[PDB]
Amino acid sequence: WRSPWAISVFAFVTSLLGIGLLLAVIHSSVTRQIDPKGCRMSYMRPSYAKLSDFDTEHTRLASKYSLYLYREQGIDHDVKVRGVPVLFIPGNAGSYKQVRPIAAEAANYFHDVLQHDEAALRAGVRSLDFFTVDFNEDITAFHGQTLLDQAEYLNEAIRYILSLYLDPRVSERDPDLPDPTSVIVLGHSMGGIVARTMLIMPNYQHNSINTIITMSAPHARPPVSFDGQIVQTYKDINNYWRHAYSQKWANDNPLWHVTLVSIAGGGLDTVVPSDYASIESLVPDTHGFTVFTSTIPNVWTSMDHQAILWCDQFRKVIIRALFDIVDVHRASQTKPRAQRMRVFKKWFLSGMETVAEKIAPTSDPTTLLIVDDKSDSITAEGERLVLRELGTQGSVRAHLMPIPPPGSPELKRFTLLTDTKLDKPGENGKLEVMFCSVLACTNVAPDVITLPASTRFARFPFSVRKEAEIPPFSYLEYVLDDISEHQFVAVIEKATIPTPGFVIAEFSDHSNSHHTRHIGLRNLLTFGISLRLPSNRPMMSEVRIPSVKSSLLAYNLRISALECSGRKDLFAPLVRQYLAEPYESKYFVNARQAAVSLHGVAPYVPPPMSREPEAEGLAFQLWTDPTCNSSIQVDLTVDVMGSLGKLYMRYRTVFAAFPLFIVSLVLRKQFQVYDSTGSFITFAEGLDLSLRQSIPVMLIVLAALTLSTNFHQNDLLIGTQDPFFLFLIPLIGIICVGVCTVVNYIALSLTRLISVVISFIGFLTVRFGMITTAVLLFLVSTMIPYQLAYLVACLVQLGTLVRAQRISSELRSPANSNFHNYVHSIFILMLWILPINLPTLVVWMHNLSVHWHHNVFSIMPFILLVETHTTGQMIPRTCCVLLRHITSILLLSLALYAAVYGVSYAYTLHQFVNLFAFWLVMVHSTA
Ligand SMILES: CCCCCCCC/C=C/CCCCCCCC(=O)O[C@H](COC(=O)CCCCCCCCCCCCCCC)COP(=O)(O)OC[C@H](N)C(=O)O
Ligand SMILES: CCCCCCCC/C=C\CCCCCCCC(=O)O[C@H](COC(=O)CCCCCCCCCCCCCCC)COP(=O)(O)OC[C@H](N)C(=O)O
Ligand SMILES: CC(C)CCC[C@@H](C)[C@H]1CC[C@H]2[C@@H]3CC=C4C[C@@H](OC(=O)CCC(=O)O)CC[C@]4(C)[C@H]3CC[C@]12C
Ligand SMILES: CC(C)CCC[C@@H](C)[C@H]1CC[C@H]2[C@@H]3CC=C4C[C@@H](OC(=O)CCC(=O)O)CC[C@]4(C)[C@H]3CC[C@]12C
Ligand SMILES: CC(C)CCC[C@@H](C)[C@H]1CC[C@H]2[C@@H]3CC=C4C[C@@H](OC(=O)CCC(=O)O)CC[C@]4(C)[C@H]3CC[C@]12C
Repeated sequence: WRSPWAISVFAFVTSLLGIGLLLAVIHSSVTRQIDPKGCRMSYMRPSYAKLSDFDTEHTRLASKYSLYLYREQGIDHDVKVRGVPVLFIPGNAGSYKQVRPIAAEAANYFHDVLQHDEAALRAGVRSLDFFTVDFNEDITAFHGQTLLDQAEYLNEAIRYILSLYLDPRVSERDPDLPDPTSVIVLGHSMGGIVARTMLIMPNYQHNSINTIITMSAPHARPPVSFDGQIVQTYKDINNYWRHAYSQKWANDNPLWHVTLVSIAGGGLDTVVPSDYASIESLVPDTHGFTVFTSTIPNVWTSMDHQAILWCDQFRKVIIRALFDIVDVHRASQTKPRAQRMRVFKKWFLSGMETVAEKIAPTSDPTTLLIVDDKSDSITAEGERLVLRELGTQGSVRAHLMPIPPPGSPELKRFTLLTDTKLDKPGENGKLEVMFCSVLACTNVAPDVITLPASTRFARFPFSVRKEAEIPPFSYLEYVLDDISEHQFVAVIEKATIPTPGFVIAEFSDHSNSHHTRHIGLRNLLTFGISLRLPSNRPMMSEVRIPSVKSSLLAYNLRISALECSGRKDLFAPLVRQYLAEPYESKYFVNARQAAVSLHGVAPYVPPPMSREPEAEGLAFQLWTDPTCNSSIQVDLTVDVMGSLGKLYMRYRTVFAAFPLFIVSLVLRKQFQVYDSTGSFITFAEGLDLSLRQSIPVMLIVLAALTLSTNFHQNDLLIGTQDPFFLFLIPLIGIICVGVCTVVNYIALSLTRLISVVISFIGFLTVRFGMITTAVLLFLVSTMIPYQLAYLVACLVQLGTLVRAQRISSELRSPANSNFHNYVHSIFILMLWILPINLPTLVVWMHNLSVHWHHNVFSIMPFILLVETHTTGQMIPRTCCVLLRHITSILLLSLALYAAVYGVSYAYTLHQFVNLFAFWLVMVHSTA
């Protein structure tokens, strides 16, 4: 007799190391390598007007959903549309009220700044009208039908909206303005998936949507694979986007005038891996980009799932970008696609990305410099301009630096960096940088890169108190080949009183300023990297480590002091960590120590298609005072504990199905021991025996399968075919031996607790004092979602397990120990399909509040086995070798299938365990 409670020293240590690593991964993911939170709360006056003219006549889903139009209180006094239509699709468990901050800032900007502008009104800027959908806090990620129903409802609403702009009592707008044929769709979370689904739906108007701006939307892969329909919808929307853009002829492309910008909140986003927000595999760079929120200028901060919609810093950047893509003189109320893309690139991207277009070199001359005929400001070639303060000469004066000749073999770059705002043409301010050919001068202001302000008192690139926001530094950068036509670069001081300021401008050879360190990941993970930048270094220097591409490894960056002899630094050192492929850039103001966590190659997303030739891996860009005549040292080491929590977000769904592979192997061992020796061993005796051979060999075979134009290559197993991460198979295997052991002990404790309560109550009433199985089966077969029928079965198998345990304690017979063991093993298998089947219960219950074959074949095999155990029968021991073989093969196939296809096709695991349960029913029927 072995108590069901006993554990072997080998299986306890293996189980505790697994529970110990799951507590380390979770802790190091909540505490280590965490980004700073610079999000500032947004304050607004909210009002929503229900558009109830839309009804069951326009869609049968109108009884279920509603459409509301945001009206900011004090700026909006009628439910009348005067501007361009914008729809916010809320995400999973999201409200229509989450549109509160974005709509409010758009209302307050037109009221305070734009209505007064006559050029902006003339060119076609009108207010934006923000419509929002109440999806009754539906959970789209777990029910595929709900996502499709929402897309159909919104395609109708886009038709009903555009119809309110043709109506005089609900429209108040000018009459030369074409009637709107497009709505701008902003989707948070799964609302960016509902937005793309609409374009593939049968009820979609041809040119209804042109611009989709999604916040934290998982475009690459489904967050959860519990629902099959979600897995197929993604395969249809993802395929539609990739086949459309594959088309050579733009006429064939149905998505030519469409633009998708996928914004992501980065690390602080725990609900959706920001790696799944990447559109690189679906949209060409011409038609969209994925930008993290750390690269966005005027934000420079990672945001949590909800913070993306409620930040004050982010609410300002999206409303400014939208009011620069809108034209009421065009049917679709938007600028053409290539213009829409440049506006999104200037407002959301840094400017140092290589997709940006500098327009000022070839821009027409804007100024007439005649005060440079006198030869007083021209300076020596190779002479770097440094203006420690401005206007010490008491007059508007100039400092003119010659553009070197095009004969340069190396690449050479002009870089200017001034804290002071450069002036735009037609304005007067302290500084004006212009490329002047001899006389004709083009202001370079349109091309200014705003960098966070690194000053000795700065800790963060973002400030959560608006009063303390250090005005951003201006930066200019230009490859010489582009600026060669112009002869000089003139920094004109227009200041006339001594004033705080700094302009350091210099032309640097690319070699001297650019460094690449080629060290293997294995060498960098053992020795780190140290790089001394020489004292005679260009103001901007750029180290690139091509090896660091993974999102699973985190490093620490320690930059040396840069103490200056004599005078102090004009600015503190600024580091920009960045990746080319997913537009994730990070800025460390006044760098000393920095945590390098990057969103690079990611476990299960489509393969990165950039195949960039030289720009790959991680690069840090360092800006320091170049007049300090002192060297700086750069150190990059690996963070072992912080890198382990990087695993928690990427594999926070492999515990739905990988813990099933362990159960199948243990059950297989139990069944083969039973058939050979006639004793059905306990789940803990099955783990010790299985952990000695079958769990190790099957973990070695899954590693072998990994090492053995298709965008679904990374969907199986651990998601990566890189030989470096094969260690993830044992970490995912040993965390499961621990979770699959605890669950065994929890089930045993639950059985014991229920037994003692039934005893206590029997004591309570004793001293002081078949039909149900048939009814439940009838109810379970008839009229309920099969997922609830599975949950009641699991409750009837707990009843059999309690009635088996009590008989086993009272008799202590060999065969009564056989049944308690077998029922526990079957109940333990069933408890592991609940993770995949429990979510459809939540949707059914909450959608029934609003009054809203497969249903039989899927639960009957399990309804029969739970009933053939309420009769006390033990599986007949198992033509004999062939029968025991089928049992084994069927339980080994389940283990292998649950490891390979359980992250992407987890829903199928319910229908594989059904097959096994039917096999058990047939084996029961044999004897
Ligand atoms: C032995 C087998 C297992 C036992 C039975 C099964 C128990 C659990 C099974 C799993 C399936 C059901 C639960 C699914 C999780 C739902 C997550 C969720 O809805 O929540 C997000 C976000 O919440 C999270 O990130 C979850 C973190 C805690 C997870 C705890 C899970 C429990 C696991 C431990 C179980 C231990 C069991 C051992 C034995 C008992 C909120 O979306 P939100 O940000 O609001 O809206 C988006 C946004 N505003 C927008 O607008 O779009
Ligand atoms: C194999 C390698 C990869 C797999 C291993 C790990 C994958 C995960 C596997 C399974 C999922 C585990 C279920 C949920 C865990 C994660 C919860 C979590 O991280 O969600 C926090 C909340 O975290 C907590 O508050 C801790 C509680 C977690 C569970 C602790 C017990 C675990 C029980 C396990 C059983 C042990 C029993 C053994 C007995 C000895 C929400 O994001 P939060 O940080 O609060 O946001 C703050 C904000 N955004 C911010 O900016 O900082
Ligand atoms: C249910 C929750 C608390 C999950 C955590 C489970 C384990 C981490 C702990 C709690 C239950 C414990 C077990 C409960 C009962 C037993 C059997 C007990 O001895 C027996 O009754 C069997 C006879 C024998 O040991 O030879 C020895 C300790 C042990 C293995 C305990 C070892 C430590 C265990 C596995
Ligand atoms: C501990 C043992 C018994 C098993 C572990 C349970 C897992 C099945 C749970 C634990 C953590 C859960 C995850 C925690 C949070 C999320 C985010 C959330 O993602 C969504 O699909 C909705 C978010 C959105 O897209 O808006 C809900 C599913 C998911 C992946 C959960 C799926 C189910 C998981 C993997
Ligand atoms: C919410 C989670 C933690 C589940 C725990 C609650 C249920 C699973 C409980 C509620 C009622 C219980 C049932 C109430 C009565 C019985 C009869 C009992 O057997 C008898 O009829 C008496 C004979 C005997 O106990 O020896 C076996 C357990 C069972 C099915 C119980 C199994 C556990 C049940 C379903």
